[PDB]
Amino acid sequence: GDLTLRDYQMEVAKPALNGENIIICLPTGSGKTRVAVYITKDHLDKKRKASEQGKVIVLVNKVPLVEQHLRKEFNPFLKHWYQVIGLSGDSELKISFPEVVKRYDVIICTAQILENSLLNATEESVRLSDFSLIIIDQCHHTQKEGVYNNIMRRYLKEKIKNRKQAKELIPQPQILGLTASPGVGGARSNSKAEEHILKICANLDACRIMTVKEHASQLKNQVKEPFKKTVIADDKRRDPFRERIIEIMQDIQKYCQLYPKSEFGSQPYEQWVIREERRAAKEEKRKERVCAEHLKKYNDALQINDTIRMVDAYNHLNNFYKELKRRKTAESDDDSKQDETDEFLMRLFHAKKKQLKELARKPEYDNEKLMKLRNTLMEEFTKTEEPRGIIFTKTRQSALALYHWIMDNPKFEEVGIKAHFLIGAGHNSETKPMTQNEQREVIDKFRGGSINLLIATTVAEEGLDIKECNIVIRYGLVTNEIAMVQARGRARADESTYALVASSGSGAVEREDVNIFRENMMYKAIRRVQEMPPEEYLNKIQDFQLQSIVEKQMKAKRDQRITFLCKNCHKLICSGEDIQVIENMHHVSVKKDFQHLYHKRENQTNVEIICKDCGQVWGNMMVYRGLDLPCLKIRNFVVAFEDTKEIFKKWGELPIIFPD
RNA sequence: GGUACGUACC
RNA sequence: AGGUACGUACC
Ligand SMILES: Nc1ncnc2c1ncn2[C@@H]1O[C@H](COP(=O)(O)OP(=O)(O)O)[C@@H](O)[C@H]1O
Ligand SMILES: [Mg+2]
Ligand SMILES: [Zn+2]
Repeated sequence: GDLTLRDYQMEVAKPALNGENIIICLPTGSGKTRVAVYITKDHLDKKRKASEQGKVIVLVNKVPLVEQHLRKEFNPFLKHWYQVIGLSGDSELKISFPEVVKRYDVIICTAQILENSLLNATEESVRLSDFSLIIIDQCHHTQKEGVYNNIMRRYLKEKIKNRKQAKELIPQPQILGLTASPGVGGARSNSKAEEHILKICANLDACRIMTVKEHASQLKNQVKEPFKKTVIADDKRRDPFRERIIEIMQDIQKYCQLYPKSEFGSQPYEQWVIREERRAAKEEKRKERVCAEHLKKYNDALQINDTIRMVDAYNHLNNFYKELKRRKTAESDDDSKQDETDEFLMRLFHAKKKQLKELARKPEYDNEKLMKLRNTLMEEFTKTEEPRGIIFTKTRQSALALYHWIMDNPKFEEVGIKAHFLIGAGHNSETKPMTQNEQREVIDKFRGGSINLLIATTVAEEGLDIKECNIVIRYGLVTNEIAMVQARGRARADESTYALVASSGSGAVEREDVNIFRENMMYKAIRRVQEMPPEEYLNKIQDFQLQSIVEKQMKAKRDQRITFLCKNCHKLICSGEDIQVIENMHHVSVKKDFQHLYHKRENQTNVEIICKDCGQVWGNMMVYRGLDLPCLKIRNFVVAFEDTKEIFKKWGELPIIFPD
């Protein structure tokens, strides 16, 4: 096309075109990135005409956004005129970042790529003075100890150094924040809402926060807000699955004599039962910790029964005991593991297994939210010829299980729905992740039409370019005000709707209302900081900027501060001398006859390392320099000090540095 | 692995 | 403040 702005876009851009630092607040679908390109071209064109050094960096918080901002926005309008490049940690150039800065005029990258070069840690580096404009996308993250705020804390530091050089001149970049909502910072009052707006203004060094006002009617025509529903389920159904699981948990509690001060299937129970597992492992109480381990899995089944279907609660238990069968049973290619407690808990499950399995095949006692979800999907997918939608849910397991729920039900396939899950790429969950490539292909199929309905976690709410939806359902999920408006922003087709499906017992309905309340406070707070006089604004911004510098000085001073027993059976296994590190992350035992203390089972290599005497997971085997080496996960051991017994979730939590 | 942010519950 | 869990992300 040709690079022009709409009247509402020009109204918010104007201060940035005159060199002033600003935050631009534009809704989803408004074209915030197109404003960034117009400002980028305008900024550079002026620097050429004035015979000056022009250089722009566009910082993003996700890797796909580097590629996305190149194709859709920056390359089409700047590639023929200026040197443009996209860069991230995933892309492996054979060029140092300092050289990339020297050769290119527009740099789009993830923020940590800039921070890594500013910090150095390991070798003529980059400074913020090298850039004349810094654009921060999703600038509401310019907060607390996030990369955006560390970059901007360096900016504010050099700003104070520049005042000293006047008295005895290092140049400062222009700064442009881009967001839909700066948010409210979890405030429950208007004062704390306004404070949070001023903090974000202070962190980005904004002369003014900027919203569409004059051309507000035009903006309302461009983006249409969806219709709001709240579909509540009172849960007056009988729940024999809950009742029978509770009887099993009560049976297990009597055996070990561990009694809670909390309801079954609740979050305090989960905290209690995990705490009780940790204590029992430290105190060499195998009976107590094994029962607590099983009790947690039954507590998972209850809360699974609350959110998804009872077959998934059953399969959660059934797979756990299938995994126990594999580890505890003696196989070939080996060198009794079953206690009284192990046999007690196993027999208990097999006794109730018949009833639970067949009770789960009766859909009349299945979750009420599932039928509220069904009825919402059915009426909305028949409404339009070529529909599309997203179901937001909390857990990864619920995303997969809802996908199976839709697949094991041909009436959804009959009505035109073709579902697929969409989850995160991290490896800190008990459910397996989708890779960054698998995420990219599902969203490409979603826009193509091959996939019709995403069942997503918070992966789907911010940043990524997802096709306009006719429906977005928040299935029990209520997070913050920013995520709310972002979810509601995905619903921007003709006749689009936004629906909270939830139970009245969960309290998610009430938390949605507080986020609605907070969203209203945010617009009132933005209005007040804009109407604030310059003398009042500048004083308050300097206070926050000054105390933000002190905040990191405190956290800097905060951060400036044996044998291994098996957690289940307490057998002596390693000394502290035996452990060594590979790639400065994976810890490995190097005892000469370590092989005799563990067995191998399949589920850098998919082979578990389990205790010989009790079948407790210790970690996995790995190949490194052509040597089969045992990797020990710290979670599975009671570390014994000789001066006290403790358990750690990470190797970094130990006060011990290990060799190469 | 390391770190950050969000939510709920202590 | 810190802790537990879920979730997401970046290097
Ligand atoms: N001034 C403009 N003229 C023509 N097209 C525009 C203009 N501004 C934005 N667009 C188009 O609208 C789309 C903006 O959508 P999106 O990127 O979802 O906005 P946001 O990132 O603000 O949610 C882009 O694909 C762009 O081509
Ligand atoms: Mg955009
Ligand atoms: Zn053991």
